[PDB]
Amino acid sequence: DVAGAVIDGAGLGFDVLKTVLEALGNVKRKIAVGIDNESGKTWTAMNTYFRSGTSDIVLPHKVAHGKALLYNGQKNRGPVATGVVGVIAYSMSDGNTLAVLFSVPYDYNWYSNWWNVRVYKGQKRADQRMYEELYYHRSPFRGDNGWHSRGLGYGLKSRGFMNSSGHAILEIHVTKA
Ligand SMILES: CCCCCC(=O)OC[C@H](COP(=O)(O)OCC[N+](C)(C)C)OC(=O)CCCCC
Ligand SMILES: CCCCCC(=O)OC[C@H](COP(=O)(O)OCC[N+](C)(C)C)OC(=O)CCCCC
Ligand SMILES: CCCCCC(=O)OC[C@H](COP(=O)(O)OCC[N+](C)(C)C)OC(=O)CCCCC
Ligand SMILES: CCCCCC(=O)OC[C@H](COP(=O)(O)OCC[N+](C)(C)C)OC(=O)CCCCC
Ligand SMILES: CCCCCC(=O)OC[C@H](COP(=O)(O)OCC[N+](C)(C)C)OC(=O)CCCCC
Ligand SMILES: C[N+](C)(C)CCOP(=O)(O)O
Ligand SMILES: C[N+](C)(C)CCOP(=O)(O)O
Repeated sequence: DVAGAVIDGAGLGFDVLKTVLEALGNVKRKIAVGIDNESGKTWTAMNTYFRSGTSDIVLPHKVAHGKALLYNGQKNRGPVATGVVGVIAYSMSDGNTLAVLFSVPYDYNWYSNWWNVRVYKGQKRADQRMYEELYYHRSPFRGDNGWHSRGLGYGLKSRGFMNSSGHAILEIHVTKA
């Protein structure tokens, strides 16, 4: 149950993500991400685009149906007042891209936690424009300590949870609609 591994999908829960979050170190802003693939498709990691922050974890490369991936990120390790903000992109085996936004800001006087999950047509690496789409234009969810669900199209739906603090957990399930 470490960042960079896959686990059985039915084992994903808050306690796994707490474990990942604590293993990372006590840095001011950090995130543990788990995504359960119950999509019927095999996922292959492309990349993570960091608008803010970094990770030392390799995205789990192959995520079969029935598996969840574990991942983490953290703020820049230097003295800069920035958070951990980015997009994960996986290529799904029927030809499209699963994109996951996380935003864990440095300053909660001006910003809040957000996430999003969307399917893009074709095979699309995460980048600044994708980040701007998911953050500004494609109706992200609040990291509000509540669950949110939405249809993705493509025969898929998502349900996920993000907490509100700078030590963030993000749990997402992708299932067949
Ligand atoms: C584009 C490089 C120039 C520096 C701006 C930048 O990267 O954002 C830095 C900072 C860090 O943002 P961060 O906490 O990492 O992420 C939350 C903000 N978003 C999600 C928009 C990036 O956010 C700000 O713009 C500070 C200005 C405060 C105006 C109220
Ligand atoms: C385009 C930059 C200025 C307006 C952007 C914006 O939507 O501000 C978000 C602000 C709230 O930003 P938020 O992260 O909730 O709070 C900033 C933190 N405070 C409230 C302490 C300033 O408005 C709302 O209350 C509802 C918006 C939610 C969906 C668009
Ligand atoms: C009513 C369903 C919207 C989501 C499911 C879907 O059919 O997604 C297809 C596509 C997946 O996104 P993408 O691959 O980026 O294609 C839409 C953008 N264009 C038309 C430029 C290629 O999104 C759309 O065409 C409309 C939603 C995008 C507007 C926010
Ligand atoms: C008087 C300039 C105020 C700048 C607004 C700000 O605080 O940051 C918003 C933006 C948020 O970054 P991002 O979410 O990446 O969106 C960048 C591109 N836009 C704004 C078009 C979506 O960061 C910037 O690129 C402005 C940097 C000006 C620094 C002198
Ligand atoms: C006076 C109301 C507008 C400014 C305050 C606000 O709405 O919170 C906006 C924003 C929080 O914006 P953002 O994270 O872009 O919006 C959250 C909603 N989403 C995630 C959908 C974009 O923080 C800022 O950059 C303030 C800059 C002051 C210039 C007057
Ligand atoms: C951009 N960087 C990651 C190389 C340096 C720090 O940038 P930021 O964290 O101040 O945006
Ligand atoms: C508030 N904002 C200017 C940073 C977001 C709007 O930018 P844009 O994505 O419409 O170019």
